[PDB]
Amino acid sequence: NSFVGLRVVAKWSSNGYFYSGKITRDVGAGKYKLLFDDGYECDVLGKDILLCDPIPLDTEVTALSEDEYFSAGVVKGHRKESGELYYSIEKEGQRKWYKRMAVILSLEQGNRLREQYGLG
Amino acid sequence: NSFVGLRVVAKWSSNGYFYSGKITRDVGAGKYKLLFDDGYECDVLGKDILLCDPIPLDTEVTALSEDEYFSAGVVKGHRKESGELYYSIEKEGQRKWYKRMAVILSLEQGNRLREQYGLG
Repeated sequence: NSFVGLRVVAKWSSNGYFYSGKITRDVGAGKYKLLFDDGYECDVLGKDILLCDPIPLDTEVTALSEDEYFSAGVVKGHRKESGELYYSIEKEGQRKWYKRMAVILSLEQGNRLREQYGLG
Repeated sequence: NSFVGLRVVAKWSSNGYFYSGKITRDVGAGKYKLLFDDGYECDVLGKDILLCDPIPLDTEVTALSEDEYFSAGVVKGHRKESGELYYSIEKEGQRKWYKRMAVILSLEQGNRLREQYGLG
């Protein structure tokens, strides 16, 4: 049954990147209302919504530092603690932990996952 | 395209448990030849094949000790090292690492995943 309440990684149209969020409504004809984890909402096409929670091991992602830098990295681990998700991301042979909200996908990285994980 | 070469967790008919393996052939009409990671093969119905690599965070699984004991546990982490998969499994509040081949699903545990992950 129905996609509502599912955690996903969904495209944000203005910038092309995919962000963690939840489907809150099936708006019809292939469209879905999304509440991103930052609290932004919008309608998103099913084809721009990736059914991956968590983002997959061995995936190239975009990691966010606290001073607003970013970089690519490869997911090498997932960890649950106190109900929260953490990613282990490798960059130049070094692994570092990131919170769920510090990991996003560029247009190119999300697009890679569409055939396996998209709701298109 | 085609399911061949996909890593999966598939039911072994005699005992009801699901084991790690790969689809090697589409035998037709919903059936698939499987090469389990131990090297056993058989044909398996798509409905008894779970498209999860790895087995999902927060899933109840069956963990295998080296002296042939087993127990239930909950997946709390995934880790890649040197190309290999490792699970962190929690039992009574304690976490322990297991190799891929030391983690299976009982009939009840695999059956839980069928709606989300089955090829039925």
